[PDB]
Amino acid sequence: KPKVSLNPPWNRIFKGENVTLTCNGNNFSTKWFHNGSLSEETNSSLNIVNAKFEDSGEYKCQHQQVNESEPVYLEVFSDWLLLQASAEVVMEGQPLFLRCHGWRNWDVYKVIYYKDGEALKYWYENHNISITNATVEDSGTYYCTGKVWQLDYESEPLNITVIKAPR
Ligand SMILES: *[C@@H]1O[C@H](CO)[C@@H](O[C@@H]2O[C@H](CO)[C@@H](O[C@@H]3O[C@H](CO)[C@@H](O)[C@H](O)[C@@H]3O)[C@H](O)[C@H]2NC(C)=O)[C@H](O)[C@H]1NC(C)=O
Ligand SMILES: *[C@@H]1O[C@H](CO)[C@@H](O[C@@H]2O[C@H](CO)[C@@H](O[C@@H]3O[C@H](CO)[C@@H](O)[C@H](O)[C@@H]3O)[C@H](O)[C@H]2NC(C)=O)[C@H](O)[C@H]1NC(C)=O
Ligand SMILES: *[C@@H]1O[C@H](CO)[C@@H](O)[C@H](O)[C@H]1NC(C)=O
Repeated sequence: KPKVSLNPPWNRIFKGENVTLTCNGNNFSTKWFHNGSLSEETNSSLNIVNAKFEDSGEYKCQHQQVNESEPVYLEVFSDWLLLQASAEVVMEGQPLFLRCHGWRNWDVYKVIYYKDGEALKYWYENHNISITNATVEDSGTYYCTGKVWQLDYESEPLNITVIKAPR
């Protein structure tokens, strides 16, 4: 029962960005499955360079633990704004991180986050928001808006569900 982790953390990235996938920490060869297809990659870390839409999908890893890991889903976008989340499924009590990310890392200003239409009441800083103690109420669909260069943009919406800690 290994686990795929990403670095950076975001599973929603921009076309052309990089993301590294690592199979669990007890592993000191690895088997990777992209959309259920055995990869040619055998190291404990899978590197996705200059992300393609094709790289989107389900990724599972396999170590000498005779049991594949839970899947992880990657999605590549091309837009001016992209709402990134630490997780699309957060356990109650854990933190939830959101980031209104701009294409090419352009600076984003006047960042506003929305949850089910309503603009977030929580207090937050520019383009990086931290929700420390996730609650069932933090479930909802989110998206953000911000000013890039001289115009105002809006990211695609994302759905975030908060489940209970137990099993
Ligand atoms: C793995 O499976 C996923 C299905 O969840 C595949 O993702 C889909 O891939 C396409 C690109 O092939 C994504 O982009 C679309 O492509 C067209 C043509 O290039 C583009 O013009 C559209 O604007 C659109 O972006 C599509 O969004 C994507 N779906 C998701 C949910 O990410 C993926 O390609 C599969 N990879 C392999 C190697 O099988
Ligand atoms: C992200 O979450 C939202 C809401 O949680 C999803 O949109 C909602 O989708 C449901 C169906 O899954 C819509 O309800 C349906 O309405 C039709 C017509 O009245 C009815 O016949 C069906 O029985 C069902 O009740 C609902 O209106 C819609 N809400 C909104 C605000 O659009 C959305 O699909 C999710 N996105 C993804 C990618 O999962
Ligand atoms: C991704 O990594 C490669 C080197 O492995 C680098 O040349 C490229 O600039 C990186 N892409 C981004 C968007 O940083």
